[PDB]
Amino acid sequence: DNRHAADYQQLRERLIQELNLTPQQLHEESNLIQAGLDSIRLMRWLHWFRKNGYRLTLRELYAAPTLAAWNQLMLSRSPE
Repeated sequence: DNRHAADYQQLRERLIQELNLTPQQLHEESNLIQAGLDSIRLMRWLHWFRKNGYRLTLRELYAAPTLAAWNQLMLSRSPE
């Protein structure tokens, strides 16, 4: 189904597990900062993304810290 966006699945799992949240509590459009994910974690996640070959910058993820938008940001700016 998803392509580069399949990498997002590992993120989706990790966030749920890091925030001590559940898939029905941490929904993907839910703001991660508002869910307990600080800006350190946020940037740390970019250390994941850029290292996975994602040409994302901090501001873009920072403006909309949500799995939903990030999913879009993963796929819609990568070669697919």
